[PDB]
Order: sequence, then structure tokens, then C-alpha cells
Amino acid sequence: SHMKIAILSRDGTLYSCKRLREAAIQRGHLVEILDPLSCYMNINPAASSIHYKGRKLPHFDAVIPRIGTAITFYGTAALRQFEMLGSYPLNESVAIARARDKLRSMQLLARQGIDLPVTGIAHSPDDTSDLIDMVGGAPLVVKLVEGTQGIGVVLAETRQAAESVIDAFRGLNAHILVQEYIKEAQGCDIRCLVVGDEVVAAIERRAKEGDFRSNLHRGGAASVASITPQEREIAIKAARTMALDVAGVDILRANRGPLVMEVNASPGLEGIEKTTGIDIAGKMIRWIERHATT
Amino acid sequence: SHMKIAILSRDGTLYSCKRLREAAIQRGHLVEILDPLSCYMNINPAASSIHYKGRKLPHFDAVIPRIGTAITFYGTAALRQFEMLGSYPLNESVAIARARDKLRSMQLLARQGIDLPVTGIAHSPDDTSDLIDMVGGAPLVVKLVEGTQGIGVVLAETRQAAESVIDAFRGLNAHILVQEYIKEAQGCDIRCLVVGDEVVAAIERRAKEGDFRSNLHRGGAASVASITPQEREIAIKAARTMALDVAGVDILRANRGPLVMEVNASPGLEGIEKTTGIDIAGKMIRWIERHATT
Amino acid sequence: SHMKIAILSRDGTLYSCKRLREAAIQRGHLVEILDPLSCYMNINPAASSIHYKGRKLPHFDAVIPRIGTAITFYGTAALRQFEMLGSYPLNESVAIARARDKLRSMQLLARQGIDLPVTGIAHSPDDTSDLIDMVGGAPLVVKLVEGTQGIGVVLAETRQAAESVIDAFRGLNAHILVQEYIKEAQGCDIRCLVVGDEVVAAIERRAKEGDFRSNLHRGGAASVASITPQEREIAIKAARTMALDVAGVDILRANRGPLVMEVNASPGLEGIEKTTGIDIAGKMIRWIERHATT
Amino acid sequence: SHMKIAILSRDGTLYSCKRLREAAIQRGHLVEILDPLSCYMNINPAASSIHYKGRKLPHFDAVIPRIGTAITFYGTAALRQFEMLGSYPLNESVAIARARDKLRSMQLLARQGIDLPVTGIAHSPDDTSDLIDMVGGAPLVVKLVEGTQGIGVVLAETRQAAESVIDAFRGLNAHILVQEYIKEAQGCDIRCLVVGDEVVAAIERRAKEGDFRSNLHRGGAASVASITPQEREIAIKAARTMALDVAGVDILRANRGPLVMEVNASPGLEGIEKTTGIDIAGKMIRWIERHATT
Ligand SMILES: Nc1ncnc2c1ncn2[C@@H]1O[C@H](COP(=O)(O)OP(=O)(O)O)[C@@H](O)[C@H]1O
Ligand SMILES: Nc1ncnc2c1ncn2[C@@H]1O[C@H](COP(=O)(O)OP(=O)(O)O)[C@@H](O)[C@H]1O
Ligand SMILES: Nc1ncnc2c1ncn2[C@@H]1O[C@H](COP(=O)(O)OP(=O)(O)O)[C@@H](O)[C@H]1O
Ligand SMILES: Nc1ncnc2c1ncn2[C@@H]1O[C@H](COP(=O)(O)OP(=O)(O)O)[C@@H](O)[C@H]1O
Ligand SMILES: N[C@@H](CCC(=O)O)C(=O)O
Ligand SMILES: N[C@@H](CCC(=O)O)C(=O)O
Ligand SMILES: N[C@@H](CCC(=O)O)C(=O)O
Ligand SMILES: N[C@@H](CCC(=O)O)C(=O)O
Repeated sequence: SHMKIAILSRDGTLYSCKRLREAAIQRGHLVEILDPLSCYMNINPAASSIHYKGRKLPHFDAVIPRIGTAITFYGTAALRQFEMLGSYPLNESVAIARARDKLRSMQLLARQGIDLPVTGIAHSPDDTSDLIDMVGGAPLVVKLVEGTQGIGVVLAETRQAAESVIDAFRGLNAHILVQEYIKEAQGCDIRCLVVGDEVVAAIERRAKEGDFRSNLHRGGAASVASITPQEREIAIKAARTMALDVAGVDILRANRGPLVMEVNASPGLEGIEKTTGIDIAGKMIRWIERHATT
Repeated sequence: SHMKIAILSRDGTLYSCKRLREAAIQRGHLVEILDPLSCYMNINPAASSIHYKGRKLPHFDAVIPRIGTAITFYGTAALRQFEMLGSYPLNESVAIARARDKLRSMQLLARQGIDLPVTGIAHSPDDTSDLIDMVGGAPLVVKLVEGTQGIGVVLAETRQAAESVIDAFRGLNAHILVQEYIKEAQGCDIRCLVVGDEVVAAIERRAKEGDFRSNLHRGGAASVASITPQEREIAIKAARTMALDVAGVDILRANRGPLVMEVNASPGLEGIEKTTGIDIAGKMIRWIERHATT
Repeated sequence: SHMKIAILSRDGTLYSCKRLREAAIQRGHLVEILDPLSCYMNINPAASSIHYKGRKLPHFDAVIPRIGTAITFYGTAALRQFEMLGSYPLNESVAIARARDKLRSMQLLARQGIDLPVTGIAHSPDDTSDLIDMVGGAPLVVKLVEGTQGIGVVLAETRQAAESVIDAFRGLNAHILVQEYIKEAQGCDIRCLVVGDEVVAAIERRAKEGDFRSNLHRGGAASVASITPQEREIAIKAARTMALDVAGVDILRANRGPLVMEVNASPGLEGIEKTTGIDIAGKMIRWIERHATT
Repeated sequence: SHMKIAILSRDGTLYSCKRLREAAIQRGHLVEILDPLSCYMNINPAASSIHYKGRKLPHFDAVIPRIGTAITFYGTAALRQFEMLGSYPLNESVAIARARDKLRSMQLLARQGIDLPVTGIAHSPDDTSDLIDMVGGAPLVVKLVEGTQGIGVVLAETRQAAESVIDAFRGLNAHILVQEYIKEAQGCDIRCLVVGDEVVAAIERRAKEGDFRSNLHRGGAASVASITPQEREIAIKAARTMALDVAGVDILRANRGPLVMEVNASPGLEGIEKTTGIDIAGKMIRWIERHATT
């Protein structure tokens, strides 16, 4: 096979080492790790080489984007150029772009029939009481966002709390914001990692005693997971709907059933690899091998 | 006919008055002008009504988005909900979203065969000299952007100027940036306004004595325009490529021929309407009449 | 007398007209209104002229700073240069600078013996429950700030509300934040305007039905005020403590007595002038006349 | 002696270790290292304890502020509270605050007779040519700032370069900006470190081949320095003028003589300690011992 594979990222972290590793090992591929920010190119005379530190890049059979949440406009532009040059991407630019927008993505998942928690959208709602009654929740989660980021989640246990919180963020200097109801669960969500058409690995993320969260480390403790066939199907459908080749789907276990809470196009590998012992980076290179033309 | 038409904008300016005007006059349509930021809704149980100041909106046959460049994530979300409810939009969410990204849009136009000025893309280029030689320019225009905004253009007449400018912005706190070569022209660009499959109006925008620009009012003076059939074709193709129903295409007259410099999905009406006397707002309502189902 | 007076502000609003007016009328002074942002100067060879639109400014006997809350670093720099050139300022740079910092100012007022509401300071407090118990409040006001701005106030009626709010802002992307207890009062605060050593005018600002606020227009309705001699003394002491020549002091009427809530170095004139009929702009020019050397 | 010493900083870096080290070793002082952001307190009932992670801090004989450039408003507030509680600070709040403002500080140094390079100040100058002629430079350095930060320096070798650069930043989204002329020197500046009334250590910082800079590591290489008695006097006067107990003064060797380029209230220790072998952290604790009351 022997492919030249580029990896779009800003630095060297476990994920970056684990695939330089798995690509050099597996069918003896060459790997260059490029900062997207350091790429520069003529978007005009259509295609045209990509430049990096004064030299022309040599044509990659494939590109592995792993673009940061704060560099996603330029990142996807550079990604787009690689695509136009013939490189196969796991996760294509459009898909990556759209996925960063949690609003667009939640909308899309909902339209395609995927069970989410009931969720409200707002920015400067003008009648908070009506917004709270919509969504139904008396206890619910409010998630501040600002553009396409996320700068906070918070639980509002009472009506008044939910009121004061929304009224706080309403001062648009916090910008777009999301309401959805809290769970049974217990600060425990399941993170499935999809590569192509299968769930490749899956862990339970568990909260700490102080309120909830559950985030990777907002106090989070990982443990290996027992996914139901139903959860497995869902997490694969979610990625398919988002047109993501690699994705992290987070699932909450509600009484009514499993609910998708979020979908990531650049899931971290370390926690989930170390927890399960699964060679995820390898399943990714393997996927490239099945799909990239050389 | 009698349609209910919503207009998505944050305030009442000429454009907003001129179509409340033209819609109430023309086939007696009703019009509500809504702040997108004041809309709130359940993106979950797919579709679901849109709320505004404590009440449910009553279903619009059509929506005219005119979303601001700084509110485009939430704006398009609200737009998307109207679309999911059955409202026809002139300019659809996806198209609007993509168009805000000048990088993606320049790329797309270039791929589809549309003559642009030669243009470079960069963020933190690491070898400015190579970047300047690429693009070729010895005098060229550098356009700072930051996300999806634009916070400056500047002419660099010499190599050294172009160097110091790029090196200035390279400190990423300016983020993404665009290089392209300057013109003959003379601070004069042509702005065509496309509605559907025709150019509906067109003006010459003329710079002032102090350097160049030409911007609406960076010193700009408008006058009525004599578009060549070729320019006309191009400006229509550009909008088609971008999948925009209404668009402002800006064209520079180079020796080699007309070049598209920019495409806007929310062109201002005042300057161009007053300059030409053309009823543009009416051609927009008319377009809705030909395409919205009631 | 005949002074040349400069006014540092970014535009022409009532305040700006009302003193061009009162200075040309009163002892026939000349007035130039300058954008601080348009001033440029050598901070080196100590003193040195200030340049404005290509020319050297002609030496002002006095400067009236009215610098915006978002331009206060450069504004005060330009102010400082005028001071170094010999111009008398009503409100000096240091005083203006310090006053913009509500934290430093609240601290200072408290140290000097001036009754404030009980007030807590926090940024990323780590134990919200302890923070709420400190301050004592079960209902209290949380005021988000971010640098030196203010981007929100909110009432938290219960413990849980106060919790969810603080936890929301704790995500430092909101930065510094202030807790203090709510009042009897009733959305009514008294705004006194101090010029030199007297309160020159004073209005009642009254909230609307929807929650509280009281802000100028967050729904605010003004009416003429009956200040107690005690309130009068306090508002004069506050300005003295802050070393402000002109200041807006806001006072809340608590059971225990009058409490200073805020001190502004650039109070607006329109609402308070129109409400009372007092010639405030004139008392300001008069103050300059008593203190500037010609 | 035996003092309790608090160190205000956000994390554990060499500087933070080297004084936990030197304070526990030297006259057996106790040391707590506190995040300023985690402090919370009643700025009202004047003084009042400082809270940290749910508990009351136990009263420090001294505080060593080492506050970050992006947290300086809240940092100095917390600092101020310690001061009000009786703790001696090396570097007091006012001094630290003022020092962060490079504009105010450059002004002050200039007024007090300290030779700087000739320096211009601007934000949106309206006539760049006049600004460049002022300052005199044909080659000069332009330093972008934005509030109180610094987000770039750049050399402009020609008039045109200097023009395009200033015109670029003029789009206020870059905000305040500084012009001063370039040097002989050669990317080499001298950094002196003042503790109290002496220069305690001093290094040469040397640029790399690619343009200039010289910054700690913008390519910087350190080497031990031979300060003239004159340079020594100056660096001590600068700190005295700024009322800083500990400061980093940077000096450029011009033909006309040594020029102060910058003064820092929180100089890094690592580069300069390792380069010279001097126990700087110890001279700081020693200074506290000579000045703090127990
Ligand atoms: N609607 C909800 N109900 C219950 N728990 C939630 C809800 N939303 C978020 N959480 C918890 O808070 C944590 C933070 O969620 P979020 O930041 O939205 O996703 P992620 O964990 O992917 O960053 C999650 O891991 C989850 O356990
Ligand atoms: N590559 C170029 N060559 C010559 N002139 C240009 C170039 N780019 C921009 N200009 C001039 O500068 C003005 C500012 O352009 P820009 O801000 O990119 O577009 P818009 O005018 O749509 O805001 C334009 O009207 C144009 O006349
Ligand atoms: N601690 C408090 N108790 C009661 N009412 C308050 C309190 N703080 C603020 N308010 C009300 O909210 C309004 C907003 O206050 P703020 O924005 O801090 O001051 P300003 O009115 O000077 O902008 C005030 O006019 C006041 O009436
Ligand atoms: N006016 C000047 N002339 C020559 N060299 C300069 C000038 N200003 C800055 N430099 C060089 O550029 C580097 C960056 O300077 P700056 O960022 O202002 O200070 P610091 O090095 O303290 O961060 C300096 O170390 C200095 O060597
Ligand atoms: N959220 C949209 C999809 C957005 C998109 O296709 O880009 C939907 O309901 O289908
Ligand atoms: N710029 C891309 C198109 C982007 C898109 O389709 O969203 C191209 O070359 O086709
Ligand atoms: N807040 C400080 C005063 C701040 C200052 O003097 O700048 C005090 O308690 O005195
Ligand atoms: N730069 C001012 C000093 C500023 C201050 O004292 O705070 C001067 O020329 O003295």
C-alpha cells in the first residue's frame, strides 16, 4: 500500500504520537504532521500546491484532520485544499464545519429521527418564563455557547434558578444559548467512538460528588462500558447523519431510552484507549486503507 | 396571492422599510419584521413552533433573511427553523452560512471556473517572502479577517511593505488573512445586484483621492453603471454557484477582463436604489411570488 | 476670561452640544471638540505637541474629558498629554482611570467610611456556598463585569438561583464578578450629580414592572428628587474620595440609611437636565472658570 | 524572623518553586501559593478576611504578587485586600496596575528625565504621513497593543512599509499603537533585574538571524552581561520612578547612550538565574525581611 499521510493538528499529543506510530507500523506508510495554520496556498488558480515553511508539500494520499475548535475556519480551508488536491480525508471539511455548529447539528439529528433530550434554543428570549415552560423542565441544564465554542454548562434545579441564569446570559455578551432537561442517569454518560460503520470502543464517564458535570476531567473518572445493541445502532446512525468518518458520540441513559447528547468530529483517544486497551488509531489507518486511492 | 412574509433582521433601516412597503403594496401580502435573536424554539421534537415575545409565530409562507455578519450562527439557526416549518426563503440557511466564509466562497468560485484576482491564503505563514512570491504581486492587497468578519484591507506597494504588514498580522491575534494583487481600475469597482437569474441593478463605486479603497463609504461615491453582457453573465453565474437567490456581486475591471472580488448574500439597497431609481425590493417580492407555495 | 476649551469625546450628543453651547455663551470661550482616538503625539521628548488630523493643536486652557468606557486606556493617555501641556481638566486622568475600576473604587469608598451595600468580590470562587453565606444574602444581586465593563446584573431570589448564576459565570469567560444584597427601595435609586463641592442636580430613577433594574433606560422613568441633607453630604464625600471634579453618584435608600451603589466620572446630562431644568453644563464651565489658570 | 508569606500566582513554574524553596530555606518562613482568581472576599465592611477554597486565609506578613498580564484587574484587587489586611507586598497594587499600562509608564519615565528612544503614540491617527514624520524615523518599530497587552512588534524599514503597517492597524480592531525608531544595537538588549535599590542580575538577550526581535524566546539566546555604572544607575532610577520593589528593566545601547525600552513588575527568573548563577529569589526574600513588620 505505502501511503503518504498528513495529519492536520497544531501539536504533538498522545493522539498525534499514536498514529505516526500506527501508520509507520501498519502497511509502512509515511507520515508528516502539519500545523494547518502554517499552510499557505493560492485558493485561486484552482487547486495549486500547498506551501509550508517555504517549501511545497509533496502530495498526500490521505489527510487526517484533527482541527481545534478555535481554528476551525482556517483549518477547514486548508483541509479543503488538500481535498481539492486529491487527498482522501477521514472526516471531510463540510462535515467537520457543520459539526462544529452544535445548533445546526442538533437540528439535523432531530430531523433525521434521532432521540435527543428535549432541547430549547435561545439568544435574547424576551420572555424567560415562556422559554422555561417550553422545554417543560423545572430542573434543566443551560449551556452557554458564544459563536461555536461552549463556555459553560450549569444545572438549574428550580424555576427561579433557571430564570436568573437565563436572565444573566440574556445580556448578549454571552450570545447563543441552549436549554434541555436534566437526567436520572447520575453524572454518567456513555461515550462511543465510531470509525466508519462500527463502534470501535466505548467508555463510561462518571461524575464526581460535587454537583454533576461528567466531562472528561471536570472531575471525570473513566471505566469500560457495556453498550446495548440499540445504543450501538444509534451511535453509528448519528455519525452517518453527520457524514462523519470518525466521531465521538455521547449518550445519556434515560428511562425512555438512550439519548444522543453530543457528536464530536475529533474525539480524544487517550482516555478511551487506555481504559479499554483497544487500538483505535489503528482502526483509523485501516479505514483510510480501505477508502483512499493510491 | 396574499402571503404572510417574515423578515429576519435586527432593526428598521431603508431596506426594512422598502419591503414592508413593497409587500403590503404588491399583491397585498402581510409582513412581520422579526429579530432573529428574539426567536426561541425547540430544535428537538422536530419542527415545533417558533416563539417570539411570549407568543407562537403564526406560520409564514416565506422568510426574507437579512442576517447580520456578527449574528450569523444563531441567525441561520432561526432561519433553519422557519425552513423546516415550510417557509420559503430567499437565500437559504446553508447558502447564507457558506457565503459568510469568504475563504470557502473564494475557493468554490475558483473551482467553478470564475475569474478572480490571483489570491493567496495564510494565517501564520512562517516564510513571508515565499508567500509574497507566490501570488506574484510586488504591489498587492492584504485583507485581514479574524474568523468571518474582515477588519481591514490595506495596499502594500513594495515588497518591504507587504513584508511588514504580513509580519504584523502573523501575530495570530489577527488570525486568518488574504493576499491578492492590486489593479489598474482606479478605486472603481462595479457592484451588480442579482435577483434570481438576472442582474436587476448595478452601480459604479468610486474611491476618493486618499489612497484607494472604494467601499460604500470609505469615501465612496456612487454612479449608475454600464455593464457589459460578459459582466452580466458572470455576476449571475457567481450567485448561481453560491446558490444565492439574492446577492451582491462586486466586479473589478482588469485588463485581462472582469474579476469577481466578493459576493454578498445581504446586499444593501439604499445606495443602489437611489442611484438608479430601480425598484429592487419589488423584484425581490416578485421572486418570492414566483417560488413560494401557498 | 476667554478660554480655549477642548472636549474629549468620540461624538456629538446632547452633552456635547450643551457645552459647546454653554462655553460659547458664558464668558465667550472658544471650544474645539476632539476625538481622543484621533490625537497622536510624542510621549517622549517630555510634553510635546498633540497632533490631530495632520496639524498641531493650539494649546487649551482646559480640557473636558468625557471618555468612553471602552477607550479608557488610550483616552486617559491623550488626557495625560493635555495635562502635561498645562491644560486644566475637570476630572483628571488618574481619577478617571481609577474610577473605571469598580472594584478598586468600591474598595476605596469602603476604606474611607462610606456606607455601601454589603458586597462580595469573586472570579472563580471554588466554593459558591461559602461565597453566598459570606455576604449573608439569601436574595442578592450578582453583577458580571469582564475587565472593566459590566455586562450584566441579575437578581437571585433564592440560594439555588444564586448558586446556578455564580456557577454559570465561574467559567472564567465571564471573568470578575460582584455579589451584594438586594433592597427594600423598589427599583428606585437616586442619582445625584456633583460638580465640585456641591450636588448640582438630582433625579429619581424608577424601574418598570418586569423584575427590577432601574437603569437609565432598562425601562427607567425619571422624576425630580427630594434629597436629604445626609444624602447630599454623602454624594459630595464620595466624589471627594474618588478625587472627581464631576461625578454621578447613585444612592439606594435602605432602612439602615442611604447607600452608595456606584460613582461615574462621566455622567450623562440629558435625562437629568430635562427632568429638572437645571443648567448643569453651565455649572461645569463655571467650575472651570474658578479653577483654570489663564 | 519566621514570616508567613503568600505568593499570588496562577501556577507552579520555576519562579514559583525557587521561592517556596528560598523562603522555607532562608530564616525558616512558611509559604502558601495562592491563585488570585480563587480568592474571594468582602470588599465592603472594610478589610475583612480573604476566603480561599471555603476557608479563611490565616494572615500573611507579606505577599509576593506575580500576577499575569491578563488577570491584572482582579489580581490587583485581591492584592489590595492583602495590603489592607497588613501584609507587606513586594510591588504594591498601584505600582503594579500603573506598570501594566505601557503608555502611562512610558509617559511617566519620560517626564522624570529617563532617556527612552523617541516614541509616538496613536490609535486612529487620520494622517499617517504626519505621524511618521513626527518621530522622525524612516525605519521604525511599530508596536500593536490592544488595551494593555501587546500583540505584536514589527520593523518598518521604509516609509511605505511604515505607512501600510499603520494603515493596517488603524482599523481600530487592533486599537492603541506605539511608534519608535529602530537601533544600531543588533537585536541585542540588556535586561537588568532590580531588587530594591540595586541591580541584582543582568543578561544580554540576543536575536536570531531572521529579522530582529530579541524577545526571551522569539529566537532569543542569553549570555551574561557587563553593565556600565551608568546603565546600572538608570535601571535603578526607572524602578524607583515606577515605585516598583522588583522590576525587570530592558535597555538598548544606542550611540547617544543607553535607552530604557520597557519596565516589568513581574520579571521571569529562569533564564537570568540559570545564565548567571545568581540567587535572585533569595535577594527577594531578603528584601522582604528588611521591610516587612512582624
Ligand atoms: N441534559 C443533560 N442531562 C443530564 N446531564 C447532562 C446533560 N447535559 C450535560 N450533562 C452532563 O454534563 C457534562 C457536560 O456536558 P457537555 O459539556 O454538554 O458535553 P461534553 O461532555 O461532550 O463536553 C456531560 O458529560 C453530562 O454528563
Ligand atoms: N485586489 C484588489 N485590487 C484593487 N482594488 C481592490 C482589491 N481589493 C479591494 N479593492 C478595493 O478596496 C475596496 C474594499 O474591498 P473589500 O472590503 O474587500 O470589498 P467590499 O467593497 O465588498 O467591502 C473595494 O471596493 C475595492 O475597490
Ligand atoms: N444591590 C442592589 N439592590 C437593589 N437594587 C439594585 C442593586 N444593585 C443594582 N440595583 C438596581 O439595578 C440597576 C442597575 O444597577 P447598575 O447597573 O449596577 O448601576 P447603574 O444603574 O449605575 O448602571 C440600578 O439602577 C439599581 O436600581
Ligand atoms: N525601538 C527599538 N529598536 C530596536 N530594537 C527594538 C526596539 N523595540 C524593540 N526592539 C527589539 O524587539 C524585541 C521585542 O521588544 P518588546 O516586545 O517591546 O519588549 P520585550 O522584549 O520586553 O517583550 C526587543 O527585545 C528588542 O530587542
Ligand atoms: N439541521 C438541518 C441540516 C443542516 C444542513 O444540512 O446543513 C436539517 O434539519 O436538516
Ligand atoms: N470551496 C469548495 C466548496 C465548499 C462547499 O461546497 O461547501 C469547492 O472547491 O468546491
Ligand atoms: N481601594 C484602595 C485605594 C486604591 C487607590 O488608592 O488607588 C483603598 O482601600 O484605599
Ligand atoms: N505619566 C504620568 C504619571 C502617571 C501617574 O502618575 O499615574 C506623568 O507624566 O507623570
